[PDB]
Amino acid sequence: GSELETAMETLINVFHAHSGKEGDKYKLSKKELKELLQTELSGFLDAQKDVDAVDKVMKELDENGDGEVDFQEYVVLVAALTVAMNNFFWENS
Amino acid sequence: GSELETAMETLINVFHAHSGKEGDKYKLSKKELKELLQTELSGFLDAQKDVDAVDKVMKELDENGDGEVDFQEYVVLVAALTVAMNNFFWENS
Repeated sequence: GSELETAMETLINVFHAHSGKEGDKYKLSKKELKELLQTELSGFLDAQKDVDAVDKVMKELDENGDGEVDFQEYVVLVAALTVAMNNFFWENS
Repeated sequence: GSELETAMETLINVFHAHSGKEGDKYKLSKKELKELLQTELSGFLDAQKDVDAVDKVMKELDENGDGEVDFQEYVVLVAALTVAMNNFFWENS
């Protein structure tokens, strides 16, 4: 697998790293996820703390706050935050 | 410099690489995405070419063929395959 595939596995491993914490073969719940998202995206989190996008994503995850959050749901949360800030990196470069 | 941050940025680098190819300052045209997704996730794809999920995952992005597909669209697409493929990792293991 390519770097992305490795990266995605890395995401999976992290996702799994949390699934174990909550107690699922493969799932993430809104409990580890909040901590996980801040934990992993410490850099992104800190950079756009006051940025609306984080709330919107946070809220969007809150919408997806019914119970469990899956890998696809997990990646978009980090991705959205990643792009949100990164988009500023593109625009503000 | 978290793994996720690195991993997500790695996705960005690839996304940026393709966005440069597609031409947008930051978007991905479906021109690249099929080539990119199959190419970059060759191992993931190879692991699950015949898997139905890839068809649907591949196609379901047609809806995101409205104009283009970007990092937010891109990450889910690879992640979707990743979860589909990695599902085998968890279950078959």
